[PDB]
Amino acid sequence: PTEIKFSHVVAENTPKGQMALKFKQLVEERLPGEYQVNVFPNSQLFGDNNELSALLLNDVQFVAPSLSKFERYTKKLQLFDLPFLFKDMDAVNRFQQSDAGQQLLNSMKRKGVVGLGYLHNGMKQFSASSPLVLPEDAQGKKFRIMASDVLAAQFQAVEAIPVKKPFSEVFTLLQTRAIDGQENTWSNIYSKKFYEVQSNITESNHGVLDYMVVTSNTFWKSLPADKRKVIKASLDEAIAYGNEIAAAKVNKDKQAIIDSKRSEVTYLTPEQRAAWVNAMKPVWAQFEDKIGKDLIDAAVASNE
Repeated sequence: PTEIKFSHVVAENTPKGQMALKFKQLVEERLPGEYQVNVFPNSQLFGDNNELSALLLNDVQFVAPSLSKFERYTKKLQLFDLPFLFKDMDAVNRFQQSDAGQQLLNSMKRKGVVGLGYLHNGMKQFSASSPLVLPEDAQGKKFRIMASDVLAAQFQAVEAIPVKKPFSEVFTLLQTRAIDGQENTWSNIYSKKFYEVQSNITESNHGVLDYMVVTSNTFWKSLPADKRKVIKASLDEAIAYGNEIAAAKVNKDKQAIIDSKRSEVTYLTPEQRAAWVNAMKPVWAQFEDKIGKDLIDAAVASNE
């Protein structure tokens, strides 16, 4: 069988981990002996910094980076990093499924990247080794971020110190106290055991962590049209499965973290949330011209 590689950076028992395995299952059921999908979780094949290059060089055929990790290829996907842009995952999905959202799947074609679909994880929560209740609480604290200029600006807006590091490095940076805090979904916090070395988590819902599943023009064009259709169908179904898992993990992994008693979860009052919102609004102005105001207006409208 022709080998198709799918690489990613998360644990297996996560939305993206399960999406990738379901994709393998379906392709191999439908094209037995013709295509084999080998899945490489946990940055075993490629990590954050080199996966898109690998994709375009055809050393891997599918990857699904966070929407945050595409600045080299487009300035538009930075949209998804804007703090407090989407109220919740229902708004995210409405935006992604709309014409404005769907067009972004093609935003990188001129550099070789083909967008195949969105895949959910969830809303991001702040964590640290100390409480994060008001923006002032973040002052002077070092936070790991995904490699995103918008996320750097988010933390600079509250006088914190952002450091861009690949996902594979976060556990050790927290364990050694080389960083104070981070931001992520309950699924990543739980599956990577970040909560074991973060005494405090705030249910801030301050941004979205979702993915775009992508391939290269080279690989996608190389497939016969009939096989491409079967592979695309399998991917789409695997995405639906992954999204179901993402929605379940939000509740289940939050609960598991609380049950562990390792981390105190703080819930914000309306006045506290408003303070964070107000603090993180220089950020939108800084990036609106590059992202596109009309595109931001579309995303804002998904909250209605």
